[PDB]
Amino acid sequence: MLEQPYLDLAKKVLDEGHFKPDRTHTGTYSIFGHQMRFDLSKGFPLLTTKKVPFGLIKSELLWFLHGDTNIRFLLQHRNHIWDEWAFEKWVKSDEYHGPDMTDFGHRSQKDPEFAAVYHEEMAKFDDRVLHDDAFAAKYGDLGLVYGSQWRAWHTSKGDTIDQLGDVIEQIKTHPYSRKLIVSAWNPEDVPTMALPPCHTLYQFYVNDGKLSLQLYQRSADIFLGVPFNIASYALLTHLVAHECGLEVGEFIHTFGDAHLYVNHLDQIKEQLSRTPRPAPTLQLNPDKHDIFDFDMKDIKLLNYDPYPAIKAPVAV
Amino acid sequence: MLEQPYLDLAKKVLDEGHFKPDRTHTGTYSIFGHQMRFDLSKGFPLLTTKKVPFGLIKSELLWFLHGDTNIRFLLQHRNHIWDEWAFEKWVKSDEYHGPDMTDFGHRSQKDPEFAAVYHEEMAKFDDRVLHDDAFAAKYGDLGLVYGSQWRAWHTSKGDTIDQLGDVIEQIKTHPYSRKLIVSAWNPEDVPTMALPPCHTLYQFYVNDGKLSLQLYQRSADIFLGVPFNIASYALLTHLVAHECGLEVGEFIHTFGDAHLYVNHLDQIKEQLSRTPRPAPTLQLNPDKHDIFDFDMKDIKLLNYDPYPAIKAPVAV
Repeated sequence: MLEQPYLDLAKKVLDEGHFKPDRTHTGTYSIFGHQMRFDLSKGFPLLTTKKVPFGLIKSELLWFLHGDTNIRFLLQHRNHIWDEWAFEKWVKSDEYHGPDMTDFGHRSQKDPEFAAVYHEEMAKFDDRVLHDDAFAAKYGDLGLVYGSQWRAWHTSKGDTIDQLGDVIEQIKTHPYSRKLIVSAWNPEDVPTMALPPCHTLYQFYVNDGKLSLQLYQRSADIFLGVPFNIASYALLTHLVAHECGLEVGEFIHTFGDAHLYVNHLDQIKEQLSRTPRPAPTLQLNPDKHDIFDFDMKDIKLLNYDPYPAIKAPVAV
Repeated sequence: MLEQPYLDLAKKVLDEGHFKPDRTHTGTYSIFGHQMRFDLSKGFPLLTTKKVPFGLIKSELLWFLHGDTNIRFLLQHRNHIWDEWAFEKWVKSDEYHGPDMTDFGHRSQKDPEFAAVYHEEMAKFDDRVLHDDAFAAKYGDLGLVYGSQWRAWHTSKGDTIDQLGDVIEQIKTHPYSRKLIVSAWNPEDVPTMALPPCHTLYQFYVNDGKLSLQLYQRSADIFLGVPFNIASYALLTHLVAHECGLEVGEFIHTFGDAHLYVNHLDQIKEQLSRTPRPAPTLQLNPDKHDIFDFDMKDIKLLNYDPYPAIKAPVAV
């Protein structure tokens, strides 16, 4: 089955993982250096042994493809994955006067009535960005995040580079280039970013009228993140192949520090009892090829029939 | 045996390689996405089934560690690996008046008396850089090459970043960082560089008082380059571990487009008939730890006993 490499990664970390100190409290078992590939001709690698919400990844990747960096687009899609990063910077403003918060989430793990009030403040935040323009502009924009990295790399000479746009054109004119890379890792920016890119850089490859892509990930949460991570870069592949009137091939996922938090052990043991079901199939609007001008309904997932979702504390 | 992964890579490319068009004339058999690791506690991975000149890699890596980008240091060490890159730019000067050359090497493959005269011009070049200061300065400096990438990344704000210096300090203060990366791939610079870095970026990892490093290589010549590539990043590991008073672990070598030119088939078939010998051992000056102020004699290779070198046309 298509998703086995994931199940194999989970097993592997559970046996060969060494205990490691995490910037959290919740320890991890980790490994370093690992590679797993997914023959995309055999189906779309969306975990079947666990329910993973495509809509969220579908919207986030369009957020990326649009060169977008503002939370409004995601909130305008019920995607709250990036809410904490932007919110954070907001509760660190003079405009902010309400109840204090010091590194929440973690501080919401030992959940008191506080977390609920925090829920009202996120509510109050999101809505602000959602209906007021100027607000959305100062706290809604995250800036140096994947959307700007991929398509708005900032030069020293003041301009802005469209890595992804250039490489897609490159694939089209010189499909046999070993220089088809787009990095999200900017040295000048990495030292002061709350979250330096987990997905450091990727490479395309045209084998036989077939596109393939390898992703190099510096850190990874086996349980929580990888399931999303796989679908995201397998989808990118599909979109680039689409625009490039090219067939699809293989998706290689390379890792630096792949880890599984201790507080996810029972959760991953269980998801491992399940046997995989046949994997879903993707569809992209045939009458549309500009993956940048792409919209939500142009991407359709078929036959996704997964086992229930596993509830686990979000990495701590 | 320690070097088997290499022999396995060679076999693999020879069976699973697909024919591909190369920016040359000499076609290649390639593969995409591959990982091989070398337990450095088991010996230094310098190919034994083929004689590979350590001195050259030893000097080149110090050239890198010194933040150096001038050919003089290498010529001052009989290292002529970077000679064509700098020479090239020289025969494209108004100061240059001698015999014409249009993409030599290749143009020297169909070798006429010309190649010999070309030999006299390289001679004439090298010596210029070797004894005259101002010359060395305009054509001897290559600029955007590994030495400046690793330790002199140029910001938009006009300054310069020492990636390697910062990460070594980082390893020392926070050895469990998943952010221990040094990239050599600068988007702003990649589109006009004759040779964008083949070694795109690397990551360190402290497991158990043990340093490990993974290298992500976008393109690779199985026969010619990888043998050098392995020793270089296995040595870096040893040097960083050294300064960091840390033990050594594993060296992972990840590849994007690993290929073997057609004109190396008989050469690699043959090197494959040989069985590996016990691998050599490294030694670094104990009474010295500043891997940046390191000198040639501070690195000693022991018990290197290889089979003869295999003569093969340099990638075309």
